[PDB]
Amino acid sequence: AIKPDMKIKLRMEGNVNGHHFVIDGDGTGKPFEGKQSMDLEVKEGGPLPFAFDILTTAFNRVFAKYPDNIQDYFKQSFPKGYSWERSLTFEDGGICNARNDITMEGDTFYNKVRFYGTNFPANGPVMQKKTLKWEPSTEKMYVRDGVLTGDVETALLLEGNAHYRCDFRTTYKAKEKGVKLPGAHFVDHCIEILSHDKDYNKVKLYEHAVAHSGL
Repeated sequence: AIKPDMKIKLRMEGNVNGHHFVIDGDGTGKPFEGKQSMDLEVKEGGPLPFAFDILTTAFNRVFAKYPDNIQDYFKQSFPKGYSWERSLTFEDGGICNARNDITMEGDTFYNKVRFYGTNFPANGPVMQKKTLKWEPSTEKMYVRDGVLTGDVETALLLEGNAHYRCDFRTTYKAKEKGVKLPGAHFVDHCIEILSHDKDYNKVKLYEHAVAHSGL
């Protein structure tokens, strides 16, 4: 079902601290090499009054290099697809909930993304636009009551030699019953903004992800 080169189409709608926005994405990636890139454009609500970096992990673990010895739940979920739901808990009380329903039509993944954030302090680094990047991290995958779960403890680098910590928890669910759960494993990942315009209305994003067993 999955080709070595796949296209990505995306629409995100969301609200952070009351601020509504809509963002469209178009990109390409290489599922078996674990790489993807995309161009994002804010369509409504720009310029966004918060750090673009909080959104970027919401803009598909199909794009991850899986070795033969770990079951690849994401590639096995196609063609019908899968969905994920994520919580982002930041160290100052900011909270985000995000979801994506992912389908495949021909050579293109379609993404229906929703992103809601609240309780960010007005003086904090998200609403003041002080973030620089996400540090690379490792997602711990495991099964909790029959659902594939991924946990990450990571941080945003800020201006001023300071990190802003965030805990992620994602649950992942294939649309087809019967897709077998994997055993526990790790996914190393790195996400980067490659280019942007003045107020992050147009962003080029890249992500690289590799699954492994810790050795």
